[PDB]
Amino acid sequence: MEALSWDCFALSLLAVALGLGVPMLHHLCGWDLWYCFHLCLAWLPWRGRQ
Repeated sequence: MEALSWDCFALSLLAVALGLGVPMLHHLCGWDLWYCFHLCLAWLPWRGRQ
C-alpha cells in the first residue's frame, strides 16, 4: 500500500468532505450570491465547461 496509503487517504477524504460541505452548507445558514449561480448552474443539463 505504498502508492495507496490509508493515512493519506483519510486526510484526503476530510479535505473533500469539509471542502465541499463547507460551501454546500454555508448556503443553508448563509445566504449569498454564489447560491444564485450554483442554482441555475446545477439545473443545467450538463454543467462544467464547454
